[PDB]
Amino acid sequence: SEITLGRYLFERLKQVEVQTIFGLPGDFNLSLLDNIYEVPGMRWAGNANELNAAYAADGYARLKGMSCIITTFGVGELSALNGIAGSYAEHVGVLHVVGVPSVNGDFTVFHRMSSNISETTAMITDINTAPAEIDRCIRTTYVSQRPVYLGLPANLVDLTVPASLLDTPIDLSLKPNDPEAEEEVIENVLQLIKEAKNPVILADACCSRHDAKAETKKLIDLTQFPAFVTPMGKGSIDEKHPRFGGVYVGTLSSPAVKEAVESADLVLSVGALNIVEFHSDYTKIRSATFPGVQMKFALQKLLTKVADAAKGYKPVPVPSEPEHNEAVADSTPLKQEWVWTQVGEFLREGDVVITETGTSAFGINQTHFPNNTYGISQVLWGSIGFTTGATLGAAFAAEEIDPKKRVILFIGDGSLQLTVQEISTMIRWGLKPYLFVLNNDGYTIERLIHGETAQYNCIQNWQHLELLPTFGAKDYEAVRVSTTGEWNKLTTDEKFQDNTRIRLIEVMLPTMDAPSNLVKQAQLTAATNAKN
Amino acid sequence: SEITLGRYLFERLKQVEVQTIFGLPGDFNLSLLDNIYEVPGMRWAGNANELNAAYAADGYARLKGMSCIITTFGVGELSALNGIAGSYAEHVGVLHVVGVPSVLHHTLGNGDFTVFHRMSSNISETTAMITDINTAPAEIDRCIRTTYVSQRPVYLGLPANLVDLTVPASLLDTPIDLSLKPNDPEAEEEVIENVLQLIKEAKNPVILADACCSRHDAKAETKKLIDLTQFPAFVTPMGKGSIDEKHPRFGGVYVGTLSSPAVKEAVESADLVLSVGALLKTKNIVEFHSDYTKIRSATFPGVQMKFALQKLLTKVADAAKGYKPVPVPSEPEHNEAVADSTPLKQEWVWTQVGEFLREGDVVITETGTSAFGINQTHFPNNTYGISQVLWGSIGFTTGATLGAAFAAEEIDPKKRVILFIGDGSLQLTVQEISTMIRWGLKPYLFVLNNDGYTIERLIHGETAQYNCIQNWQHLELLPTFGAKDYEAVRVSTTGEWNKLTTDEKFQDNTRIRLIEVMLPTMDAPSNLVKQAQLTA
Ligand SMILES: Cc1ncc(C[n+]2csc(CCOP(=O)(O)OP(=O)(O)O)c2C)c(N)n1
Ligand SMILES: Cc1ncc(C[n+]2csc(CCOP(=O)(O)OP(=O)(O)O)c2C)c(N)n1
Ligand SMILES: [Mg+2]
Ligand SMILES: [Mg+2]
Repeated sequence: SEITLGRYLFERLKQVEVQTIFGLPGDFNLSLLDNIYEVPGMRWAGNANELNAAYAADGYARLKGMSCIITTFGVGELSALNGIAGSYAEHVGVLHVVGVPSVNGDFTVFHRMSSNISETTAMITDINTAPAEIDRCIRTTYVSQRPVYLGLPANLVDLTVPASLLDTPIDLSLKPNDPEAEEEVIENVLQLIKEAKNPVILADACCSRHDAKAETKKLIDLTQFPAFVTPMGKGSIDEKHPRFGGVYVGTLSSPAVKEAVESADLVLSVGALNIVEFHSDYTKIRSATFPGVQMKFALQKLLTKVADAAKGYKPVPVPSEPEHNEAVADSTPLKQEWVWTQVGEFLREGDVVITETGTSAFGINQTHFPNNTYGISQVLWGSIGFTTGATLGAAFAAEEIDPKKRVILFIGDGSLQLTVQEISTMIRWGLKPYLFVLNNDGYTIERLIHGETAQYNCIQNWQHLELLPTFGAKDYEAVRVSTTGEWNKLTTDEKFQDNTRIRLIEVMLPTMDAPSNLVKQAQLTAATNAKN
Repeated sequence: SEITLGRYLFERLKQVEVQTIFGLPGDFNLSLLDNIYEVPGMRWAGNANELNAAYAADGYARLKGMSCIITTFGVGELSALNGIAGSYAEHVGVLHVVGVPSVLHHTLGNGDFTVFHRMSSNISETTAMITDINTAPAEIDRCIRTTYVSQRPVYLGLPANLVDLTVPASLLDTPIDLSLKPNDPEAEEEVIENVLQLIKEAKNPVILADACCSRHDAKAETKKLIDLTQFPAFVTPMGKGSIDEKHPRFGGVYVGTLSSPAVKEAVESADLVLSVGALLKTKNIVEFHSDYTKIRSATFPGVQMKFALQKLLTKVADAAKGYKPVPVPSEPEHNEAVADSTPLKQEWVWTQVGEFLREGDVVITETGTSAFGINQTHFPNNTYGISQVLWGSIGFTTGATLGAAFAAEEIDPKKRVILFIGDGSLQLTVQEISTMIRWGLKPYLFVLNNDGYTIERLIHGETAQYNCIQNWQHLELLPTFGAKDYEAVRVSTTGEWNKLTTDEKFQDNTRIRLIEVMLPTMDAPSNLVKQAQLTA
């Protein structure tokens, strides 16, 4: 019993819970894409461009575990590179499959360019090794949580392989740690906890996706050591935990936090990216690296002895934050510093919260999350326009995990323009995210760094409210809000709290308005001779 | 008396007739960017994304000789790269300047801060990473010359800590040398002698004007060769506009096996092909390239077409002395009149466009049905075609239109920029309409609404999902992007098309316009349709 190599790839992806395939059709992938619709429960998103398709891929993978984007030779694959690169930077497992031609010259140039931002690459040439090659690409995507480049010649896709190949699972397991090296780490780490009187735990972004979110809460529960998140790790620790201290942003952490960490005699850095760092692939203790000793197992073994070594530690108190705003008049103009606190009131368990590079990125580090809130903020790579695509991907994946689950984007009016057309494919699929667009008449974060009045921080002014209908939506909500009362009236409306249709909320804000600790930040950077 | 290195760059670009700077700000190009407003007659376009900026740089450079796009380290430059690659493939001169960090974010987490430089190196004529103030001016000059003269993208990395260090303003008083080194005499003479020999012995010579005809400054030469020989003269789809189509010896477009039967036969029956501005039946092909000439398998590298043609022209008439001119093919240039209710079909429309165009028009056509349809449209003289046939990146024309319009504005405001784009292609880059609106640019945007990717439907999966698109309201694009002064209309019929395109108000570029051209989903130019049906 015989299937196409095409069908084999999608059946493989299906087995790793990848239901939606991103990308755009072209000459060298059309035959491959047919196979999607021979595997039940699979779909082609039909993206509005390849850059957006890769951002969506990224989004999808963050929620689902990995993703797949298919493009065409040259024109397709090159359009996606900034997306791929961001996935590489932030450790998101995205399989990039390029349909290529049959098997200035140099048909390999694009393959070499993607090698730079890929964990591994394959150019399938051989119908007989192709199944193992696909399998190795998927494993590597999943386990390494980095993009993988798979070139698939258009003449091999509809060549057939034994269906019973699908009956051996792909091995998604980590290879264990060298016990001796691992025992060394544990030994040392345990010594450091025995000495220290005031350790903190720092959760970085890797908690969620590498499943050490569960190990991280147990370390907290067993130590009662205070626990903070980086902007990227925000959501990794449920924020209603007594020992949650808040978001460590370094120089920009609210004062309590800033010193709270800095005052610590031992830092246990988890998912990181007298200090101990647990990374997915290795760990480091003070200066000494320890390659191969993986956080999953390392941390597992640590939990079994952590109580013992922390016997004596007296739980240090932790930063509270002004959970709620004050009442003010209904006519009060919206300000960023009011909005990110108020956004707390609106979030629920199970929400996916996505914040664009800009004010939104800083803003959300001031918002209280309920438990089981999945944060997405691309603080390392920092490519504006990311979040539009990422919203689509996340909304697909959240659809397949749990329909209840709400997708909430905060995007600047600037950032929206780069990737605006991907709203289209949200609509075509009847996805129902909350698109909060921060209209501050341009690039306010840059206005905050250089050229308050420079023309390159000005943007063409769009009619946000008409985006949805223009892109062909027949069942939607678009609304503008400028005041406290307008915000409250919309967001405490129970109708509105139900992810019942795609919504665009245009949030009218001053041009120079910003979260207070971005504000001060540049009050500090513009008065200083510290420079680049 | 000193200027910043940043100012130096924009002053050098002004000297080479680059007035409009493409890109997006960020991170490490901000204080470079300020310098633009310090040079009179310069502007920052303010593109809606880096991909579209690159395509725009491409469009601009095609009209103005060369262009400049500025992006930011990592996020900016990787976004542009598909545009950069098309410019490299189609031999368009874009200088890509990337504001880079001083010599920890938008980083791949790895160590390699040169990684993006290396990726761009594969699609650049040359690169410079600038680190030394002392050679900074000369490096910039070399980058500019290289872009202009090789007509291919150049990568120029500009650390932030150098852009506001000063250099002597007097450096600008030495022009950048943009002339070609004269040919090798020995080589050029062997070329000439040979071409002349072939031309003597040819019974059915033909001239083929490919893509590099206009762009490498050879349109006049090519026309003088037609004039002095009277050989039949055909264009490639890429070359179209290279030869003014009112010339009696103009026989049409050679689209190989998708030609008209007369054109196919007229070209393939030739015993000598004089090909001009190729970027690469019978053996006797002479290729005149920018950089080299090729006669059969024989290559003469560094024998440039500009000068080599100029020499050929001084003897060619003697060689062609005993030529007897063959009558050339022509497409009927007019549709037979029909009822005003006749719904629009591609075959009718590509001929009709013919009745609309006028001298000085820039015609831009997107990959898909338009690129193929445009090949049956008769052009007026001095019509500049843009059709990215080799690289074939859909969406391109949305940026390229912006870029062309800027360049057109700067050359002659009366000049019309006319885009045929598919509904499909428009989605990839729709937003750059915003940038046109911003600058009060006034292209015609013909959007062919055939309800998806028709060229794909024709080749594979007629009704497949991946050939379907979300249906947009094309008439609301303009007001949604903030247009205050514009026109937007839908045409479904011949009468409707005639009504709009013969209208006094329509025929001057007094504002930006969107024409939604409603076409059946499986409708295409007959060449293409006699292909799907034939090679099912
Ligand atoms: C692809 C890309 N281009 C440019 C930048 C540089 N950049 C960083 S923030 C920003 C402006 C964001 O504007 P907006 O989204 O309107 O946010 P605001 O600060 O106004 O809320 C830009 C242009 C980037 N990070 N990525
Ligand atoms: C960047 C890029 N993506 C995808 C492709 C593959 N491709 C070529 S033509 C086409 C569809 C064109 O459809 P449309 O613009 O609506 O033109 P039509 O044929 O319908 O006139 C696609 C997807 C490509 N060449 N470049
Ligand atoms: Mg903004
Ligand atoms: Mg179409």
